[PDB]
This record gives sequence, structure tokens and C-alpha cells, in this order.
Amino acid sequence: LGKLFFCGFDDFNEEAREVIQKYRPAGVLIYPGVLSKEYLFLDFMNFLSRNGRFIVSSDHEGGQLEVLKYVPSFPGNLAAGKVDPVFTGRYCEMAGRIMNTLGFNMVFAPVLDLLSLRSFGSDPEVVASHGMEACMGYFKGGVIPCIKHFPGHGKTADDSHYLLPTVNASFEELWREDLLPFRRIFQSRVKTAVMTAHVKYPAVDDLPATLSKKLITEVLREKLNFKGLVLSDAMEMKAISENFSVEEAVRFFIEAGGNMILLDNFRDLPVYYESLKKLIEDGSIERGKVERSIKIVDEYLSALENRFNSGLIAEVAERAIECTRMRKELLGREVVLLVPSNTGDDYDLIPEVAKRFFKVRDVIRYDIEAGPDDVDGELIFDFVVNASKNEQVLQAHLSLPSDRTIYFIIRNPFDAKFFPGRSVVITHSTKPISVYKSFQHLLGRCS
Amino acid sequence: DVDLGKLFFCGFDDFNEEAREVIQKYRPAGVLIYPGVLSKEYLFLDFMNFLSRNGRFIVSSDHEGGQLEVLKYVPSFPGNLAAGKVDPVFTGRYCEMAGRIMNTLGFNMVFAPVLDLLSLRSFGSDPEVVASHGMEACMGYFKGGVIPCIKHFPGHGKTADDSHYLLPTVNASFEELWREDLLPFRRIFQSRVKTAVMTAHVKYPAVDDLPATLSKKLITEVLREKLNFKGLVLSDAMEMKAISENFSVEEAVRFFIEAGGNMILLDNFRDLPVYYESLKKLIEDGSIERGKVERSIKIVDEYLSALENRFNSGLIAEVAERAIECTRMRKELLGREVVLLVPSNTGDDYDLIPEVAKRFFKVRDVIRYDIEAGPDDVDGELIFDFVVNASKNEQVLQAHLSLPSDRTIYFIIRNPFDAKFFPGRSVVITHSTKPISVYKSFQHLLGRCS
Repeated sequence: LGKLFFCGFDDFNEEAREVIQKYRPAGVLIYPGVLSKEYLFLDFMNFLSRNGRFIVSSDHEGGQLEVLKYVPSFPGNLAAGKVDPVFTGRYCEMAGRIMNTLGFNMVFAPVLDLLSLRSFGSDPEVVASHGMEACMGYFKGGVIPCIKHFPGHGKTADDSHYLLPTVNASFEELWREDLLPFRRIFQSRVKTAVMTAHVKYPAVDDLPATLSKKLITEVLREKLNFKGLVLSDAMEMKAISENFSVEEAVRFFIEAGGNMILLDNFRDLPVYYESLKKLIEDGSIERGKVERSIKIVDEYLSALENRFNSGLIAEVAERAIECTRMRKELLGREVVLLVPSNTGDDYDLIPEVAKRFFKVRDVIRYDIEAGPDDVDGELIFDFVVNASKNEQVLQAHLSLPSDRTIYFIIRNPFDAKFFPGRSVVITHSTKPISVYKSFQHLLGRCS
Repeated sequence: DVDLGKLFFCGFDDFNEEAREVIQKYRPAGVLIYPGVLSKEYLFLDFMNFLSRNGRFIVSSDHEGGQLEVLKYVPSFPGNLAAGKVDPVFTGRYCEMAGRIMNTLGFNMVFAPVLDLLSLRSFGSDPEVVASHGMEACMGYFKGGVIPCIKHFPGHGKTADDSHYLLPTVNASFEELWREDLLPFRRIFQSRVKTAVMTAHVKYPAVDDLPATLSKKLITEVLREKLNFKGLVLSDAMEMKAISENFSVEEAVRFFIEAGGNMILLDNFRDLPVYYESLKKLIEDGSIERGKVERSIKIVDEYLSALENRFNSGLIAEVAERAIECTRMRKELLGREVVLLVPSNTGDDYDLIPEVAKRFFKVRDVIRYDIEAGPDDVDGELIFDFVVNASKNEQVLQAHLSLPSDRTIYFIIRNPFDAKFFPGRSVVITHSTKPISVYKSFQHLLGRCS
């Protein structure tokens, strides 16, 4: 049943690994919380490559919403709308190719919402041609597009994160305008997923579209003949969470004909998960719908097997680390960090990475050409660079208390020769993922 | 003979009208893009767009992974030393990933892998380890869509000296170079991966007096004959002190080409005319055999043809270019000093507007205004109002409209509907807050809008 869930990860840690392993969500959305720390990102991809098949997605639309530094920044849908739609296709093929190479297999784009920066324009036809090119391009590049937000989010000024918005359009107006690019895309039979809008359409129905059996079954499934994968926008968003209970959102969305529940926080997965299981057991959710949902998800999952996973990098970092035997009991103490003064950016990043793994009492930035001034603490991490320049530098390093000092030889691994009888870790790299992996090793296999 | 540009590979630390002039005048076959361009994405994209329109080029970077990383698009790698500690397959996978990304951006060569022995950028001391990881690297880059360029022949590892500072020396005998430093090079040459070879600006006294780059013994007797490499051979950058403080330009050119070299690498496109003219002189006074220049041109053309690619990230530049709209502008106002009114901070885009404007206009001041308030009144010889949400209320819109209509240009960079609220005003619409779009709006302003 984890298959009816798509979880956003704003961090990656033992809690995230636990949730994923216990509930087996089928979908993974990676937030800037992870992407902005490249070591976390890479290690997350490696983890996912080892724990089954996932749909792996981002919100990298281009233009206004950009979260992947790996994709060149793009003017956005509004500028694209002004231009020959082939260009939109080329942009999405480029973007998709890059994403796919990293390990992504889905993107939550294009936006088909009409303009009344993230929109292709006012003209429904323009939005149709650019949205089709975008879905095709993304797909050609190696990523499944997800069009959003059905039936059209464009005619409200209000934001679904803040309140439940309202679009007053008649159904005939939605059909003629807001729904037209969605319709052209389904009629052209380009492979896509669909995301729903947390928006109320009062001239049509009471429920937000995410929760509306009329909007999802009668309009999307039957009138629009879309039989593919349907996702909620993130359920925790206030448009839903402040007007319906978790149980109500689960029931309505699934009864409405929805397939995957999008959570913006993986930690919320247990509540929602259990909620789903409960609603199935007391019969408030038709089992046939959950089964049809699971089948659709299994189709996409089988269809998405990527040959590419940038987590290979994490792997290299992991396997290039060497350690002497480490005393387990010292690892719970507070650490003083001795870090080469500012390859320099790598050094600047060491404290942040260390803080994930150990309590830190302070950070001392030493001059590599002098070596560390004398210091003491419960546990000392000396991040050794250029230890052998002369005897005075080397003895600056060797004077530290052998009993509670760990030498991380992060540049020239030959400096390791100069530390007999000492606790020594060799990383063969100054890069954050290598430091990260060296902490893992220290707490893990080295003790 | 209009093809002598094929014998040049030029580094670009900037992209500008001089760069287009040199490229169009000399037609160098090779383009190496430096951080001066790569760190300014609007520049990088506009350069790629320029390259797509001006013929076939070999386009390369120094993105090795590890210590030398210049492409933010490629995820960071621990580097060759860490890689050498691990199953070489992981090296092939990284280079395939990296190559796939590079090829998508529009690159078709990478100046990697380093096959120099360790005595961070090396796979290690053990020649066999270096050989297997180097082969994996070449195969990976190649699978990914980029032609590798192995370096630095015949091996740079056994010197403590740096070619940017002086001419280093490796004392190894040829029997030792053959057994060790050359083993990973030999491994690549015995495969069927297409590769280029870059020479080392290093002297091997037990073997020859000349830096390998300028050594007929090392490039013809060893590389062309003993090793049977018939592919593309490049110098390391000729301007480097190891060469330039010991040889004349004319000597560097003569020796390298007479040595069996094919492409001369310049680390500065602005050096292309001197070297270029030098080449021509040496060809006309017969100091360079025509047959060699011709074989060289043949080799470069074969490589060029091998690159038939569908990907160029310059399309982004193109989109940015075509989405710009402007009212007619008075050419005569454009040489004045500009006062910039920039939203206070998408936020990072606003921050970048001054840098971009400075390439195109003299800038007298930069004022950051509040979008919910609009600009305080100001005056200057030319005012650029970078308009965001002018329609919030009347007080904002009138903050914007108070500016002197005669010498204010309105850049409507978010909501293009604001354009309605500036009748009779000089107005430019970008449809984007992005640097490349702003860059293109300045170009259009100075170009087609006048």
C-alpha cells in the first residue's frame, strides 16, 4: 500500500531510511532540503538504488521554480509561450536528459494553468502546443511528465498553501479554456501523469478538485478519457488540511478516482498510511479502487527502470575510505574540530557535515603551514593537510593527545606514514561526500 | 588554406564582441570554455548559441572531477585518487554520467582523464591501476557522448615542478617511462575508443632535450610510431611559462607541428592572431612541411565529423532572445550613464541585474526599491526601472510613473500585464526575471530596438 504514496523528502537520515523501508512508498520527491546539500542528495540516490524501485521526481519546472543546479536555468513558461513551441520541447528534452542521468524518472511539470511566470500564457491553444512539446521532450529525455494542476489553477489569485482558493468559472468555461491543454495532451496520447489542484470550483462542485469525485471521475476519467496516473497536490497544504481531516482527504481523493497521495513530508506518511489502511478495513474505501490504483502504479514503476544513478558517486566515496580500529566509547563525546584554514570550500563545509554525526564543542581553523596550535578536548578531529611540509608542522600535528585525537588524512594520503600508533582515517578526498562517508564509517564499520 | 584555424584550440575566459570577431576571422576548430565564461551562465548559454550558428567546433572543458571541477551541471566527484582505490567500473560509470551531462549541454570533448602516475588528480602510483581506471574513464566518456583527451603524454607524474611556473624535469629512463608512465596510455591505444592525446610541457633528459610538446622524438618516434597513435594530438597551453619562457612563439609552433602535433592549444583566444600569423609565416618560408599541416587538417576534420550532435543548451539563449519585446528607442540616449532601479529582493535574479547591466552600459548608481512601495523619485541621464508588480495599487504605479518619461526605460520583467499601465513610455518586456533574459534585453536595446 506504500504504492499509493508519494513522499517529499526535505532531509535524508535514519528516520527517512526507516520510513522508506517500513512503508515502501512508491514515489519520492526530493526537496531543496536535500538538493542544496549535494552529499545528502548523492547518498539518498545511492540508498534508493539499493531499496527497490521508486518513482523519483522533482519540482524543477524551469524559470521560476528551479531546484536542480544540474539543469541550466531557463527563462520559464511565460517566455517560452512567446516562442516557437519546438524550443520548449528542446528545453524539456535537455532538462529531462540531465534529470534522468542523475537518477530522476519523473518531473512535476509542465504547468498548464492559464495566465489571468509559471504559465505558458492566456491563449489556451498556445498552452496546448507548448504543453504537448514539453511532455514529449521530457519523455524523450528520459523522464515522465506530470501535467498540473487539473482542472486549471490559473483563474484564482489565491495560493493553495495559504487557503482554499476559488475559481468561479462555469464548467462550460473550464471545458473551453482551462481544460483545453489538458484535453489536447490526452487526445494526442503523449505519456503523462496528472496532478490535481487544491482549488474549489463553486459553479461546478463543493469539493476541492483533489477531493472531487465529480471533477476526477466524471470530468477527468470519463469525459476526458484519462486512464493514467493521478496524483494529489501535497495533502498537508492548508487548502486541504485546514478544511478536511487526514481521514477525509484520504477517503475523498481515493474515492474520487485518485491513485497516489502526495505528501510534502515523509514523516507524515505513517498517519496517512494508517488512515488509508483503516478506511480500507472498515469499508469506507472500495477495495477495487485501491487495487486499480496499485496496478497503475506498478505499470509506471516497471516502465521507469533507469540505467543511471548519480549515487554511484556516494558509492565511490564510501569504498575509498580507510580506517584503523576505533574505540567505540569515545564516539559519544563532544568533538573539537581542527579544520584547515581557507578545495577551500570543502574545508568550510567540514563543520556542517560533522555536526550531523557528532556533538561539536568548537571549530578551530588552523594554518596548514604551521599546523595546529596545541589544544585539548574530549575528542579531537584533526583534518590533516600537508603534515610533512617540515618537522615543526608535523610535530604540531603529533603533539595532540594521541588518546583522543583522530587524524583524517584528507589530501595527501602519504602523510598517513607519519602517524604510527595513532587513530587514523584516510579519505583520499577533501569533497563533502567523502567526509560524510568517513563519519559514517567511523560510527559504523571502523568500530 | 583558409583552414589553418583547424590547427588551433582556444581557451575563452570571456565571451564578447572580440571573441566573436576572433572566432569568425580565424575559424579555430577548438573551443575550450573556462570558468570566466562558465561562472556566468548567461554568458555560457549565449556562447553556446553563438557556436551553434558559426560552424563545427570541438567544444571542451577541464572538468576532470575531483580537484578540477568547472561545470556546476556535473555533480561533484571525490576524484581520481579516491576512484583509483575502488573498482574501476565505478570510474567508467562516473565518466559516463559526466559525459552524458556534458554532451547534453553542448560539449563534445573533455580534457580528461589524467593518466599521470602518482609519485589528488591521479588514479594512483601503480601503472596497472591507472591503466584500468583510465580505460574505464575513456570508455565511459565515450559512451556518454564526449571524446576523451588523455593527458599528459608521456607522463607528468614524476616531477615536483609545475608547467605554469617553469619547465619541469622527469629523470626517468625511456625503459622506465615505457614500463610505467606510458602503460595507461598504451592501454587506451590498444582499445577502439576514439581519443585525443594532450602532450606534457615537461623535459625528459634521459630521452631528449625538448619538452615533450616540442619533441619530435617523443611525439613521432614514440607516440606516432612505437605506439601507433594516428589520432589527434594537442599541445598543453603554449602560453604556459614552461614553453613561453624558454621558446619563442615561432619556435613553439615550428617544433610542435614539425614534431607531429596537430592542434595548438592557447589558453587565451586573444593570442590566436600572433600564433596564427606565426604559423602562416613558418608555412610560407618552408620552415614547416606542408604535408604535416595537411595531415593535421585531415585529422581535425575527421574528429569534427565524428561529433554530429543534436544537443546545444544555447537554445535557452535563443528562447530568451525571442521573448523580448520593445517599443522604439532613441539610440542617442544609450551612451549615457545609467541609474538602475532594481527590486529589493527570483530574488537572486534581481541581485544579478547590475552585473549584467554593467557589461552593456556605464552605470552611475544602483538603487534597490521596495516592490510594495515602488521607487522613490530620482533622476539621472538615463534611468532603467526594473518593474515588478506595478499594478498593486495606485500609489505604487504612480511611484513608477513619476519617473522622467524622457529618460526612463521600463523593463517589465514579471507580470507583462503591467505593460498596459505605461502608455507613451519607453518600455521593454522580457517575460522573465532571468539573467539571460535581462542580458538579451540589453542586447536588443542596443541592437534591434534602435
